Amino acid sequence: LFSNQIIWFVDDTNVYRVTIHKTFEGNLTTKPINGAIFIFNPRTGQLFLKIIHTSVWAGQKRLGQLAKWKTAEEVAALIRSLPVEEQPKQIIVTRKGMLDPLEVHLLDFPNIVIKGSELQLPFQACLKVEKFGDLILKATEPQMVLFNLYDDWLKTISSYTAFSRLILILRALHVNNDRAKVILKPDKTTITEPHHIWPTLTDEEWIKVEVQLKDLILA
Repeated sequence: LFSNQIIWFVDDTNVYRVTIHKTFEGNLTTKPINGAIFIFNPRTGQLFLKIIHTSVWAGQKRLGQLAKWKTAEEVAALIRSLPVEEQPKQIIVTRKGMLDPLEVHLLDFPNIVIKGSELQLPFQACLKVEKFGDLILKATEPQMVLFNLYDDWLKTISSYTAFSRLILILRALHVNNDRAKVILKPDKTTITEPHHIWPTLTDEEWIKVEVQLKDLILA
C-alpha cells in the first residue's frame, strides 16, 4: 500500500442517503438527505470530503445507480483541480460498482490505476462523529472540505500505524457505536481538541484502546 506513489481510497457508500417514513395515510415517503464522498490518502491522512446536497437529485430515478456516476464525476473534477504532481497514481474503490463509472470518467488519465478491494473501511462511521455528521446534515449546497484524519499522530508514529489505528476506530464505530465511544474515552479528563477529529490520548492509552477496539470488532 505505501510505496512511493499517491494512492486514494474512494468510498461512495454515503452519497445517496434517504430517510423513510410511514405517513398517517399509510404510504411511504422517501426523502433524500445530504450525502458525502470520502476520498482518502492513507499515507498522509488527508481526507477530501465532498458533500453532496440533495438538490443534485431531480426528477431522477435510480438514484442509487446515479450516485456511482456522480461520485466518478466528482473524483475526476477533484483530479482536474489538482496539479499533476498531486494527482493519485492509484484509486482503490471500496465498492465494485464504482469501477466502470470511474473508468469512463478518467479516460484522460491513462496512467491512473483503478482497482477494487475486499478491505473493510467503513467511512460511513464518520457520519457518527458529530464533526462530520452535523456538517453534512446542515449543508445547503455542495462543497468540499479538507480534513486530516490522523490529527497529530504522524509526529510520533508511522503512516502504517496511523492507518491501522484509523481503520480500527472506523470499524469499531461501525459495529458498535456506543461501546466504541466509551472505549475512546478511557479517562474522565479525556478530550478531543477543537481542530482534531480523535481524542488526545497518551501512548499507553492508545495501546489499550487499539486492543479493545480490535476485540469489539471480533465480538
